[PDB]
Amino acid sequence: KVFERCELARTLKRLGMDGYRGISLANWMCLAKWESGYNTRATNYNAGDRSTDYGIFQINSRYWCNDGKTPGAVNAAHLSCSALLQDNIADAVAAAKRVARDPQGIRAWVAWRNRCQNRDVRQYVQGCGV
Repeated sequence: KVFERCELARTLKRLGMDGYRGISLANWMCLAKWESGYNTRATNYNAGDRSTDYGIFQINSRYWCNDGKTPGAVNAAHLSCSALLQDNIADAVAAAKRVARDPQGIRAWVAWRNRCQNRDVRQYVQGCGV
């Protein structure tokens, strides 16, 4: 599923993402936008280390979800990576919260540093009623 901007903003608020571990809703929106374009079935294979990023938040198979084919893998979120390709984002949100629970926080996603950090991110949630 490809979410419309405001539709996603309201869904994330309802799922308790606004201000989670100090991360504003606008920051999660900025992340989803650059990671997947708000698409839940987006997948990205990293030929370099043989890992794959899954779903709306592009969660990596080496540490956060299990897909069986990633070398030297672990499963901190303890989820099947398949769960992160559903139209229902409940599981992807629970995984994203686990990632943010690590010391790096939102900085765990390099994309956030390149496209969101130290920028005006209000644009991602303006007009959405959140």
